[PDB]
This record gives sequence, C-alpha cells and structure tokens, in this order.
Amino acid sequence: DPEVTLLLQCPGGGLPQEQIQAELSPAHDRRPLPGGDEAITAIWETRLKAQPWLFDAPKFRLHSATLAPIGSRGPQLLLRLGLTSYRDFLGTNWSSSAAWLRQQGATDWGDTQAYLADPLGVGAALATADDFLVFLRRSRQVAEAPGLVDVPGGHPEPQDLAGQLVVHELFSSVLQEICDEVNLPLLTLSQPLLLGIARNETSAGRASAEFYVQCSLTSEQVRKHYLSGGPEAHESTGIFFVETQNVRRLPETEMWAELCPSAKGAIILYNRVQGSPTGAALGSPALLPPL
Ligand SMILES: CS(=O)(=O)Nc1ccc(CN)cc1
Ligand SMILES: CS(=O)(=O)Nc1ccc(CN)cc1
Repeated sequence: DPEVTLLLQCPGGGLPQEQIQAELSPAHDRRPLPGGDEAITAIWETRLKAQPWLFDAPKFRLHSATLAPIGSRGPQLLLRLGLTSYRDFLGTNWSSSAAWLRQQGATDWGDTQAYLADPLGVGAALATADDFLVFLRRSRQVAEAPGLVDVPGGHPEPQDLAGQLVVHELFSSVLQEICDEVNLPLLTLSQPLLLGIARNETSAGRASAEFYVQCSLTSEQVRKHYLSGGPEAHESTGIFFVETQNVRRLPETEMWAELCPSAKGAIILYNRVQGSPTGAALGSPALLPPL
C-alpha cells in the first residue's frame, strides 16, 4: 500500500521495553526552515486568531531507528529521538507546501525529513481473551482522517541515562491511551511488545511506533467497558472487533479502504511479526490454510 512504508520490523515476535535504548539529542531535531521558522510562527498566529482555545504541546521527534544484528545478546534497538511540538507539526507536515519542504530537505541535507516536525505516534494491535483485535470509528468532525477506522493510540508528550526514562514513557503512553479511550482497567493489559515503526506517506512521512497488547477480557466485556463511559468518555463514535483469523486477509476486504494509514501500519506489522508462523506445528496446512 503506497500510503504506508515500514521503517522497522522487530525480531523475535516483538521487543520488550528492557531490550530498547533511546538517544534523545538536539542533533536529532528538525533543521531551521530555509527562509526561517517565521513561516511556522505565521501559520500558528492565523490558527490561534481563529481558534484562541488551542494550545501547543511538546512531542518526541523520530530521527531514525537502528536494529542490532539478529540473534545477538545485549540491547536490540537504538531509537534516535529529538523534540518537536504540535505548532511545528501544523507549520510543516500539515502545511500545503509539505512536499516542497521534502524536496528542499533532499537538496540541502540529503534527508527528505530534515525540515519536518515528524512527531512520533504510538498505536496498538489490542487482542481480546477470545482472539479478536479492537477497532475504533473516528468522528466525522475532526481534521485528520475524518470518519475512518483507527486502532487505539496517541502521540506521547515528554515529561541511556535519560534514554531508559524516555523508553518507559513511550511504553506507558500506549497503555494510558487504551485506559483513556477504551475505558479498560490497567490491570487487564499485558506489558506492550514493540512490533515496528510505520510511516504515513499522506502526512509527509510522519512515523508511528506500533505495539502488541493482550487484554484478559473478552470482546463482549471490552464493549461493555467502552460503552459504559458514555459519549463524553471517548473521542471515537463506536467500537468493533475482527477475529485474528480474519485480520490475516484484511487488505483484501472492503474495510481496508476505510482504515486510516497509521491503523494500516499496525495491521501490516501485526500480520508480519505476531502472525506468519515459522515452525512446523503452526505452519502445518490445517493451522495455516493456503491462499
Ligand atoms: C485526545 S487523545 O487522542 O488522547 N490525544 C493524545 C493521545 C496520546 C498521548 C500520549 N501522551 C497524548 C495525547
Ligand atoms: C486464512 S483463513 O482461512 O481465514 N484462516 C486462518 C487465518 C489465520 C490463522 C492463524 N491463526 C489460521 C487460520
């Protein structure tokens, strides 16, 4: 699918928190725009003068992610991170001129992303005790991917020797987003495993970390918890479930056309890293039917 590119596929069925290092450095920040950051300031002033209740927030910026040689001991992943903001996102990735900033970045820095905010998103493939994944319908009133299907997630907000605290906030934030939006108790959720990193080509290449989380509740109990919050307890307008059996072929369904690019990323990485068995037993024709 051309609206999603894989930056990273994790080994071993996905990486726990203890196997990831982060390097948070101003060397990983966005570069100042060619004619100056005054362009970002002008877009922000126009937006506030229309919507004065808006506020800025800091974000992590993804620079790059390097996997160790497979089968090695020690830390398996290095995440290179900078800092950005909602304001910088609205003035770059979301700008009408975002494709021009990518061309300029290639020319000036040999890096299509050099002049982009590129805030790091998080998302979950969330599995129930009865083997379904959880999907959410987006409001038709929001600016981004209105009315489309999504998975749980949300752009983490800042605050290996501050590195480990940054990895902790990324893993924490995926569980926190599931509690806030799906209304599940924290104690029903497994520690997340990182499946990979996917890039949204419809948002100038901004990246999301995609995780696997297991819930001890059935689909029926997850639905009850979500609905029991009422319309004000959640940003989404509805919840639904697809058997993990059927997720394998999702790209061939009519649902695929309704999935926002970052949820497409979560499903592709789930299928490659948690699905696609490698051993004789799970690989046998009766358990892995052809076609
Ligand atoms: C309103 S929202 O969709 O919950 N937005 C959001 C989601 C996740 C994080 C992570 N810190 C921050 C903000
Ligand atoms: C392809 S299928 O006929 O929809 N059935 C299927 C799908 C996935 C698995 C792996 N658990 C097993 C069976």
